[PDB]
Amino acid sequence: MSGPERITLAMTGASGAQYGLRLLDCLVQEEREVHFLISKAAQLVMATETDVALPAKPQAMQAFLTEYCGAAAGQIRVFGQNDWMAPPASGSSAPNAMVICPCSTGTLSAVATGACNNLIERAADVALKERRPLVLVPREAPFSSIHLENMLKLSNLGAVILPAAPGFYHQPQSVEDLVDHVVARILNTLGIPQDMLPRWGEQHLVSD
Amino acid sequence: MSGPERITLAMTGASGAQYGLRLLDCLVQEEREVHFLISKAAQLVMATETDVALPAKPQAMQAFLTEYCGAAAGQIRVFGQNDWMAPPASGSSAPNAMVICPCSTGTLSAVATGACNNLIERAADVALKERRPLVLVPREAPFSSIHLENMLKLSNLGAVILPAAPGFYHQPQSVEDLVDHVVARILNTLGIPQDMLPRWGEQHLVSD
Amino acid sequence: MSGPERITLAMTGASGAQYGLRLLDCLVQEEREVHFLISKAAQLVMATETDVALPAKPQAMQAFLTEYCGAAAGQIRVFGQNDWMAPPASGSSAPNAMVICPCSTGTLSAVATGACNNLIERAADVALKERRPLVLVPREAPFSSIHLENMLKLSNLGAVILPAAPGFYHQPQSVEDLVDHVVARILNTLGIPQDMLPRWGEQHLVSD
Amino acid sequence: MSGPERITLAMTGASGAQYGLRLLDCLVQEEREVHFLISKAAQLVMATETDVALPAKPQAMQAFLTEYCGAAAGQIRVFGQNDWMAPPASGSSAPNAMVICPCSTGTLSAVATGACNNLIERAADVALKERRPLVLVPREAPFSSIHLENMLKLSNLGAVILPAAPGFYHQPQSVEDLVDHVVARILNTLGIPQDMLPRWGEQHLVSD
Amino acid sequence: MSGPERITLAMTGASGAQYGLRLLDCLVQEEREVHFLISKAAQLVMATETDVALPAKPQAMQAFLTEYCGAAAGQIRVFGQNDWMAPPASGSSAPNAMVICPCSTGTLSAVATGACNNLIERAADVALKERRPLVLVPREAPFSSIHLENMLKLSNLGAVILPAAPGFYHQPQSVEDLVDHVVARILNTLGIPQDMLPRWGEQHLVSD
Amino acid sequence: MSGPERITLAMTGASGAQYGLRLLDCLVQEEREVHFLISKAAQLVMATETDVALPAKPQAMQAFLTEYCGAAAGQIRVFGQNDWMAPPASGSSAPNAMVICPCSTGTLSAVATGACNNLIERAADVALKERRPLVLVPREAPFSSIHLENMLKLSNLGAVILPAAPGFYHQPQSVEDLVDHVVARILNTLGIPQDMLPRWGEQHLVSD
Amino acid sequence: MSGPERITLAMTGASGAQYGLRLLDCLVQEEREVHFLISKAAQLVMATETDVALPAKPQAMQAFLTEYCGAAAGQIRVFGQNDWMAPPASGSSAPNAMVICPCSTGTLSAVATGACNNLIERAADVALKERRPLVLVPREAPFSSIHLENMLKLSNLGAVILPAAPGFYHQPQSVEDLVDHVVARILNTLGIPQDMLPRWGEQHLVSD
Amino acid sequence: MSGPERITLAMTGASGAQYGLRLLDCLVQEEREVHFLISKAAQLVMATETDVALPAKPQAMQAFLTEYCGAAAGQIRVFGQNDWMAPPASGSSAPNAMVICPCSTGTLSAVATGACNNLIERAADVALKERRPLVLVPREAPFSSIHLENMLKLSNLGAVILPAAPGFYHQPQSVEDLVDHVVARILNTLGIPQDMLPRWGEQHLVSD
Ligand SMILES: Cc1cc2c(cc1C)N(C[C@H](O)[C@H](O)[C@H](O)COP(=O)(O)O)c1[nH]c(=O)[nH]c(=O)c1N2
Ligand SMILES: Cc1cc2c(cc1C)N(C[C@H](O)[C@H](O)[C@H](O)COP(=O)(O)O)c1[nH]c(=O)[nH]c(=O)c1N2
Ligand SMILES: Cc1cc2c(cc1C)N(C[C@H](O)[C@H](O)[C@H](O)COP(=O)(O)O)c1[nH]c(=O)[nH]c(=O)c1N2
Ligand SMILES: Cc1cc2c(cc1C)N(C[C@H](O)[C@H](O)[C@H](O)COP(=O)(O)O)c1[nH]c(=O)[nH]c(=O)c1N2
Ligand SMILES: Cc1cc2c(cc1C)N(C[C@H](O)[C@H](O)[C@H](O)COP(=O)(O)O)c1[nH]c(=O)[nH]c(=O)c1N2
Ligand SMILES: Cc1cc2c(cc1C)N(C[C@H](O)[C@H](O)[C@H](O)COP(=O)(O)O)c1[nH]c(=O)[nH]c(=O)c1N2
Ligand SMILES: Cc1cc2c(cc1C)N(C[C@H](O)[C@H](O)[C@H](O)COP(=O)(O)O)c1[nH]c(=O)[nH]c(=O)c1N2
Ligand SMILES: Cc1cc2c(cc1C)N(C[C@H](O)[C@H](O)[C@H](O)COP(=O)(O)O)c1[nH]c(=O)[nH]c(=O)c1N2
Ligand SMILES: CC(C)=CCOP(=O)(O)O
Ligand SMILES: CC(C)=CCOP(=O)(O)O
Ligand SMILES: CC(C)=CCOP(=O)(O)O
Ligand SMILES: CC(C)=CCOP(=O)(O)O
Ligand SMILES: CC(C)=CCOP(=O)(O)O
Ligand SMILES: CC(C)=CCOP(=O)(O)O
Ligand SMILES: CC(C)=CCOP(=O)(O)O
Ligand SMILES: CC(C)=CCOP(=O)(O)O
Ligand code: NA
Ligand code: NA
Ligand code: NA
Ligand code: NA
Ligand code: NA
Ligand code: NA
Ligand code: NA
Ligand code: NA
Repeated sequence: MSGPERITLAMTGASGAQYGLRLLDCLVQEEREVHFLISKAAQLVMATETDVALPAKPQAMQAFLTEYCGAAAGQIRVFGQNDWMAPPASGSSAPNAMVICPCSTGTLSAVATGACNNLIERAADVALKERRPLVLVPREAPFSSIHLENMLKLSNLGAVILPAAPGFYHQPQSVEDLVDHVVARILNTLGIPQDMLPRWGEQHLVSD
Repeated sequence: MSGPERITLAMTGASGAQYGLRLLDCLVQEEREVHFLISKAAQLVMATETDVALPAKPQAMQAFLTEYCGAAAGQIRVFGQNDWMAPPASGSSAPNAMVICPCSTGTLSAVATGACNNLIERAADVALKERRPLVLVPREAPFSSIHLENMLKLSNLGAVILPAAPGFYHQPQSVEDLVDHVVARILNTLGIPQDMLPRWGEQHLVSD
Repeated sequence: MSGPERITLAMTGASGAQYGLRLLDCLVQEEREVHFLISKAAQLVMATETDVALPAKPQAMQAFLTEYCGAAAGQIRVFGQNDWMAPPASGSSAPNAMVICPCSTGTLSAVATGACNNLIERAADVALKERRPLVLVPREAPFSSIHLENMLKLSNLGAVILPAAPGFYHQPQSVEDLVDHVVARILNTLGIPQDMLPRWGEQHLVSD
Repeated sequence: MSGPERITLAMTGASGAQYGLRLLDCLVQEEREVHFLISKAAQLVMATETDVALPAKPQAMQAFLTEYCGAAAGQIRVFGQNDWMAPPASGSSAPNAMVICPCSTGTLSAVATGACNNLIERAADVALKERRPLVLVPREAPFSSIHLENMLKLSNLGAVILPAAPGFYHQPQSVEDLVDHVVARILNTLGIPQDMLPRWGEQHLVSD
Repeated sequence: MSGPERITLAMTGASGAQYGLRLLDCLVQEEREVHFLISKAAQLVMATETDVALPAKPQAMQAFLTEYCGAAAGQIRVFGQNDWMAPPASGSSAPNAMVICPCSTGTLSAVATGACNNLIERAADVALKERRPLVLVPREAPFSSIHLENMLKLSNLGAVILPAAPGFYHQPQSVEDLVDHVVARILNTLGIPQDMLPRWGEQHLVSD
Repeated sequence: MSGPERITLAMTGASGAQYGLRLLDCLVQEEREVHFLISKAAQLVMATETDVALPAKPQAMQAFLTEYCGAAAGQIRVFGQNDWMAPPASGSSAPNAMVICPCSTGTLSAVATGACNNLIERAADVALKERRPLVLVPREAPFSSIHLENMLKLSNLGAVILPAAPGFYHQPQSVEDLVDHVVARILNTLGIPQDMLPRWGEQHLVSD
Repeated sequence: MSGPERITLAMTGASGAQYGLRLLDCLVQEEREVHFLISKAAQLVMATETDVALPAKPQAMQAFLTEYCGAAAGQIRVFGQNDWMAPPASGSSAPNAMVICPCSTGTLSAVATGACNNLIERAADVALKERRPLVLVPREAPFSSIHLENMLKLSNLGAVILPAAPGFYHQPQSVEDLVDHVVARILNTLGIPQDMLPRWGEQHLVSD
Repeated sequence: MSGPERITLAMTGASGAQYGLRLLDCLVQEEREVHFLISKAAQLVMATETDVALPAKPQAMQAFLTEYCGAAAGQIRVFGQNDWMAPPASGSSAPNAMVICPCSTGTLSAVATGACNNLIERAADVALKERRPLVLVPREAPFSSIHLENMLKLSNLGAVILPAAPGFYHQPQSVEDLVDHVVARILNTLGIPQDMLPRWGEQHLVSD
């Protein structure tokens, strides 16, 4: 297969819970193993913004997401916010790509400064020190200089700063079309197949 | 009235032509004078992404946008890309707020480095030196370190970097709802009334 | 009225005494209260460059400038260079805008580094810490890297660096026309009405 | 195959047109797809420095280079300098490696600052934000501090700064031998096979 | 003779066309060879601000300036904005001093960042890399932090940042006296004789 | 196979000769080709800290290490400290990964500043310019700010700074267990199989 | 006595619990007063890596460590993670030296940025502002640029960054010998007597 | 004569020995005194890349180069790599210009950091502190960020970074033509006459 076998998908408390759920669904349909992390604020966002009734505790959350996505048993692992026995907490784990989608400005700050106050932040710290893929999907507006300095520091170190800023150049007709544009960019960045966003200009052989 | 009487609205060639058109429409309905600038690439974006048939030359473009928006005669001024006789080209003009919506990464770069190769770039140079409002609405993903350094430099100088990253926390039901979220943020930043985005928590008096 | 009720006008020992005297005259005619400070070197410049016979001591200087400008009694206050009992020396004073016109490279340096060796330098230190308007009008050529670093530091902090560099785009016919161009820019920056410099392009509705 | 299937080859107006033509020829013989971009100044350089009579417009240029290189139909695509419908203009395109050979100091500057004034500059902006290979082949002497700061910024971000500085350690006998040394370095950097430059010390098992 | 035999004089689109014309006239009267460059915006400034009817195309412009200045045949060369065959485009040319008078903020930016979009910008790039004299005469007010950072970068590299800020310490009686003050500073910087500005204090042997 | 076919293993004069010898042994058992470099100080460390009687000259050293490791003929190449004919001295060599284990603070400094005083330092210079893997294993305590700045500069450029700081989270029972922890991290970083350090949490499917 | 009478010993959640326990034991045997702090993650590390059954709550933990170390009554104080009434929380306390052993990357980050989220982080903030000794013993590999920047910032301010990187130059025969090497370095840094690590070269009077 | 009477020419171990030999020959034919320094690695390069049989020790090397170049007795001085009695080692010597051609990345590093490990490095240290001409001719590809930072630091201090990157704009027909292009640039930088590279555009009086 193309791209990573395992993806750590962390959802944090920015608006845009739909991006993370749709990414999760695509990862599952591409038969990838997903190590799923979600912050307490992201649980509140998901309740506010969607009709998904996500259970609170990891074992029930795992059963629920497995059913919601049509995943195979064991395909989605869920790890709690202080579970240092989970693979993402150590660089001696098997390699994963990591995506924080959406990424709050507070989680952006923790990753940029190296805070390790929960398993999402430790997992990102591990991705950076092991030079494993790390994609952050910030959703905020305006971006202040504090946000921008934190994004710049991480981008300089090879993290991919992929804002939740959908493009309109395929004439979107629904909210779902805009969500899929951003999710397709994430999948493209990871090297994972996707058929929601065509390859720009692939059939264009010479200028008019 | 609250907020600026005059707004220089520049559209450049990032995806998201719908944001600039909807902003223009709101500015007109709030009875503001709009100095409208559009780049050659933005004209191509508008043709690709919308069904608006915008005429090419300033005088016809002015007549068209006046009709499209229901504007009063003279409310929308259109200035061409080398018209140094227009108000935005000089700091001795009457004060305007300026918005570049959407803002391409190339126009972001020109503004951050002080290039003055067309009237949009000179207008932003003037806003910064006169300390008049300047709002940039970048639409790009990922943001590279070059983008981020350019945004950081301008934000440090007081420009507002407002990415086209809509929020979902009022349960959007259409593309138009997401466009209106971003446009409402711009209007809020300018100090101009808007009724598309409620005031978060205004009725919340104490925690549960 | 528009703009500040009170302006601290400091003259320091750069060439261009005529700019400060003409600014003083305009401020008086707009019925503003002026807290007037002048350095010992600026007194020598004024004697060299003009026919104004400015008395040396504050009380006589106050009487003289009141007559020279046609000011109301008490409209121009004059404070000596170590008078820490004057309003500009403390941030607990009533708010003023401040202009140093002209600004020597030596006073530019003191303001940029926070030296507080006389009341002009302390007044600027107070403007910066209170976030009250501060406009510097440097007159020097060439500008060395030391000058430029000092100007950059202050501009980054929100001071307005307005060099004594008049524009020619209204066909000046006299020295006085060039002096008035710079003074009009200062008044525009302060938000004070002026009729010497028209609003560029105000009557220009569309490009040719 | 080893290395990228598609290469965006941009020629800009530095001396050394022979490097870009020889690279193009090698890429074609390795059966790679080439998206060919050339600046207006580079067309003047190619006329000055070589006997290649390159047609001006993209469709004729494509036919000419196809014949000149012995390429298969469709193997060389040519895109004009404002053709935003071409794959290199968008990060949603299929992935290419990109080489700017030769790279003028002016194109180096545009890439380092994020200017996007033509399709070569936008293509490089896209390579950087997508973290796709970008190789710059500057040809200039001396290198000023402005050149060097621009090269350093891009190298820090992962672009390969490969100056047109041939090596002599295989006893070159012709201009073509020196051109081939630089082209072999570019091919090595891309991961594409080449037999012009041997693998240094491959047969050396222990020190004398 | 003292000072450079050849001067590249570039005029760009800042206010102050009179400074460049008066400099040109002085250079001619000192029997210097002048390589004259003028931007399209500077042509518009010259029409706005002066009664000089400068022809548009280089050959007619050369004939006109030769007559206007009383120059010898061949003393003033005029080169168009993309003429890479002119001496200033290459560091292998015979050495010139270069002055950009006046210097727009946009040309200041291009020189500071190394953009090479026309022959004025390439000529300055060449002056810096060859360590040949480069004098910039910016005319703008206020100077923003973007302007100031660009001036500081170039001054640190040895360019002379000489703002169009005339001095008043010889009691100017006309616009022409102020223009001559700035032109005399430029000539002094180049090492070229001038008799418009006396040598300050040359007859002062001891303090009073 | 997974990971690099060839590894340049340089040992320098920090304490921890056992790490480099154990790494060499693992590389040999994974059937990798090893280009072995050792500094004069590292030879003294190996004599002090181990019972390995390493011969001084490259040909005898090669024979000895081949026997000590059970390597195939030609699998371990040894190159002397000024042998510029060896593959690591040139970027035109076949690609290797490089590890400096252990890495003295003096070799760390040389690599960070680009000193090229022996073949280890040149080899690292080549790895960085070719963007080939470079892993440094510093052993020092305390780390001063000079050490830390040198490590930071190289890590920013993509070198892996992997201190000889073993972990205890698998209950080590011997010196050899701690040495193997660090060697396993190096092998993991290179992408080479190892069975000394389990994959953390690989069997952990959900939180307790 | 030599060295500090009181040491704040904080253990945080890096691997290497044995270093902190052995340091505690040495401090007790040198009759020092120890203010003992341990994070919740460090309690989990100690359970994983050792057979020490450390009670959870401070009063029981104090009784246990007193017995485990053979300490005098009151010699070991234990303070909980939000006990702002403990001496380390205020710079008006009696002076202590402080050691964080081991130091997680997350606690390193908090100290470098000034976060004060628990008593360990506040205690370090106090040590830095009072210029009292602060020693950090990080255990991590690789060190990322985020780790390295945080270590560099603190080392520049006078904190001692002492990685858990034991030396082998006295022929260690057990895990305990390597642990004692690091603990001896810490004691040496504090100025406290130790007999585990000899004074290098103390008997060496002249070179061979 | 024009340009320096004495030139310190140092050859170091980059590829491009032919540039240094051809420069030496030109300097001799312009009747300049040459203080010739060559590193041990450069001697190996010269043997690899040329048929020049350069003797090893300074006195024989001096006799050989005198014959090879047709120099006058005493015109070429040769100084060994630790000869601190030679003029280049002290700033109290008579002034020379200095050229390092070719310049290895290792010698570039030493000069940028101030290492003074041999007479070439001390000579460059002296040139910089005395503000005497220093020209470095690096030959390397790619240039890494370490190379680029070292070149930038020195260029900022006034050293001329002149890469061995020949131009093709006079239609070179041989290796020797390309070598002569670079040597002519060096001679131009020093102010020494040369007739290998014409003065670009010297006969071009106006644009077509
Ligand atoms: C409905 C809703 C929507 C948002 C938020 C909150 C809620 C409840 N918050 C604030 C964010 O959740 C808060 O700063 C948390 O501290 C983030 O914690 P984590 O980073 O998820 O641990 C938030 N934060 C942010 O950076 N971007 C956003 O778009 C939003 N939007
Ligand atoms: C349909 C379409 C869509 C986009 C673009 C182009 C086109 C045709 N371009 C590229 C952009 O237009 C190009 O870099 C221009 O050079 C921008 O010029 P202006 O800044 O508008 O003068 C573009 N650029 C960018 O920064 N963000 C974007 O989202 C897009 N999207
Ligand atoms: C007639 C005349 C003209 C000038 C000056 C002096 C005199 C006597 N000085 C020098 C300046 O006065 C001197 O550096 C003082 O130290 C400035 O002191 P204050 O900053 O006014 O206290 C001066 N300084 C400067 O920065 N720009 C200028 O244009 C001039 N011109
Ligand atoms: C024959 C010839 C040779 C050269 C050039 C020109 C010409 C006509 N130019 C100048 C360069 O073309 C100019 O600055 C253009 O503006 C570059 O534009 P592009 O970057 O190609 O769009 C040039 N520029 C540069 O950076 N390095 C070089 O070696 C040369 N050599
Ligand atoms: C009459 C008039 C006066 C001015 C200008 C314009 C016109 C028409 N412009 C704007 C300037 O010409 C514009 O930014 C151009 O893009 C500059 O292009 P060049 O740098 O000359 O290629 C201008 N720009 C500037 O930096 N300083 C100035 O004083 C002025 N004044
Ligand atoms: C037994 C023994 C142990 C050590 C050392 C030496 C010896 C003899 N040295 C010092 C180091 O060898 C010295 O600074 C050399 O200059 C390093 O040279 P290389 O970098 O190997 O060429 C040393 N240096 C260092 O950075 N870390 C260390 O742990 C040690 N330990
Ligand atoms: C067994 C074991 C081993 C380790 C860890 C955990 C566990 C359970 N953690 C992760 C660390 O505990 C986590 O990031 C905590 O957030 C650290 O919190 P404190 O800094 O102690 O509050 C960890 N962290 C680190 O920086 N270095 C390390 O060596 C280890 N090793
Ligand atoms: C044939 C040949 C060719 C080259 C080299 C070597 C040899 C033998 N070396 C490596 C260089 O000589 C080495 O790093 C020395 O340490 C340089 O020492 P000096 O700076 O001359 O003392 C080398 N180094 C470099 O920076 N650029 C180059 O082009 C080459 N080419
Ligand atoms: C949870 C755990 C074993 C963390 C240690 O991981 P690593 O050695 O710091 O990569
Ligand atoms: C178009 C024009 C008059 C530009 C000059 O404006 P400003 O004095 O630079 O603010
Ligand atoms: C002259 C005086 C009372 C200075 C103190 O003012 P502030 O409190 O420092 O703003
Ligand atoms: C030409 C085009 C569709 C540009 C937009 O690309 P991207 O989403 O900015 O990578
Ligand atoms: C127009 C031209 C020949 C440019 C090349 O000049 P240079 O070698 O870059 O100084
Ligand atoms: C030993 C040698 C041929 C060094 C030159 O290598 P490279 O071209 O600098 O990568
Ligand atoms: C817990 C406490 C009294 C903290 C205040 O201490 P300090 O004055 O900030 O050193
Ligand atoms: C070899 C020698 C006398 C070096 C001292 O020179 P300088 O005084 O440091 O310029
Ligand atoms: Na923490
Ligand atoms: Na411009
Ligand atoms: Na003082
Ligand atoms: Na642009
Ligand atoms: Na350009
Ligand atoms: Na060296
Ligand atoms: Na806190
Ligand atoms: Na030395």
